[PDB]
Amino acid sequence: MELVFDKDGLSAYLEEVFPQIQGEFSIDALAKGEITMRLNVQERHLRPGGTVSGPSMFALADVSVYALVLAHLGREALAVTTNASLDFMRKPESGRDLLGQARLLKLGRTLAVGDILLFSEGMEAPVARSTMTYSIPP
Amino acid sequence: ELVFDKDGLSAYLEEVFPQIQGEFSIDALAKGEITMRLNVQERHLRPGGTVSGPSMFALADVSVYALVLAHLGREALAVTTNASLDFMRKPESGRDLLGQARLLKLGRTLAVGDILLFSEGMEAPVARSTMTYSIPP
Amino acid sequence: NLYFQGMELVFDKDGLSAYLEEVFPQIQGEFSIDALAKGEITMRLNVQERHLRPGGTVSGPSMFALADVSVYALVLAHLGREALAVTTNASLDFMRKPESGRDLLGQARLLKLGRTLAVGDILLFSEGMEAPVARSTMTYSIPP
Amino acid sequence: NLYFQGMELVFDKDGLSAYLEEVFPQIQGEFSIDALAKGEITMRLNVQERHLRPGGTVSGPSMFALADVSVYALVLAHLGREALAVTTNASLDFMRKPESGRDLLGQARLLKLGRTLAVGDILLFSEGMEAPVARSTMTYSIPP
Repeated sequence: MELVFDKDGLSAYLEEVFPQIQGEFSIDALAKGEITMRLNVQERHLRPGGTVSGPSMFALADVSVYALVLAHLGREALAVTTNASLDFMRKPESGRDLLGQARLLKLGRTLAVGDILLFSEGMEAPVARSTMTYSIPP
Repeated sequence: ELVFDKDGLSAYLEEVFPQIQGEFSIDALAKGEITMRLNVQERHLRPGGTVSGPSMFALADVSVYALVLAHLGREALAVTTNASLDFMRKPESGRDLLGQARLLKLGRTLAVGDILLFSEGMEAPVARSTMTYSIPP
Repeated sequence: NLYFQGMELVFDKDGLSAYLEEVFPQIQGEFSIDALAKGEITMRLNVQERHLRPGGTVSGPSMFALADVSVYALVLAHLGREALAVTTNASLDFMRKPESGRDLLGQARLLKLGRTLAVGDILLFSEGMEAPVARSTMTYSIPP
Repeated sequence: NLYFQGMELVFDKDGLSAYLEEVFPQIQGEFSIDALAKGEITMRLNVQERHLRPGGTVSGPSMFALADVSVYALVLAHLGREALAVTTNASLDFMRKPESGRDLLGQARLLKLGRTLAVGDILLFSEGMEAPVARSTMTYSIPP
């Protein structure tokens, strides 16, 4: 499993793939089995003293592992979320970006599985973890 | 025993979630079951669009959270600790999503509920989910 | 009460009981089918076969075992002999301590039976106690 | 070197082994601790103790067994004797078949040790095989 995409290309293709969510998600780092996606909490426009929601944390987890699955499979690969689990461990720090450190554990003929830790930037103890499973059609 | 009624609960959710807005409404509330609707008009999706994974997540979470509040009242500050979602079928574009949630445990410190998500009109569920929340003192 | 595509059984209860003891000789004595319907199965774990000390209760691995055998059996009830469902995911929530000295019942339902993936869920009960001790979701890969 | 609040161990490796064999007499011969650190444990499942048939591999409930005793052992390593961690949720993803005739290793890490809840995750390998056979998350309730 070597990448068929670089950080810049994949960021471009993601904006093409899902243009609805423009300026919410950005790649900090990309590597053969690892990605760090960033959720820009300025885009959320929460009231002061507010924190990223459960759904936005889901979104971050889902986009990170999906980006990584695409990273290897390419533009053709039509991968689909089949399962998602999320454990919510610590309240995120208000006003801080959320970072998703995602690794790919399986990329098989029919099924990919990645997991992910989520951090409020600056805080080293993770706010959440998640596993995401996808199916890969023909 | 429930401490909220459908409108009491619907009201308290608008209060607590003004972000929710016109997104979620309660079709039915009973002692251990709730049917919550995700009003897909409020999504303002492209034609041929379907409720996203995060939105299904949100429906599952609010449904079980509502049912927890339905029994515990304002007092309980219940917090989501675990969520899982299985995505089984593609929702039918243009329909509301319905969430049939049942509370399986309402403990001193932990609540568990699961949920079947349906595209309105389609009988086979599109997703299912379990949600666990911890209850402070 | 629930609809899914692929509801038809190709086994009856006794033919399924027989096929499970064939494919799994270890299950004979521990797991038996109480009921089988198009959407649903009730499987029994015979608590005596576990030879637990008095006051002792069924383990998490054993509950896992019950939850997984139940949904697997329902998938096979629909797909037949030449179908090789492989477990890909399992989740389990433990809600109450099983009642010591009683069989454990798993009431599974099949929520999906697709081309490549089968999904089902299950509530575990100490027989005769109405509050479920546990709940689970099992998912299986169906290959060619 | 992942960070979490409450990293200090109150047991050392041999000490924790003693305590686990004491509190789980059935575990003796099956599970052993290869390594303990503040944030991680390696537990071994002794494949010989399963007396598996030819070319047969470790069952899912045994893999659940390893994942639960690994994370539970690591939580005990921090909270000590007087603490009663009680499993509340478990998830497992099965990714590859184990290698037949090799022990199974669970490399667990602790992600949270709170007032009421503890969370850890684990990767399962056939020993000497780089690709992990299974991943799991375990959550435990801590009473007062």
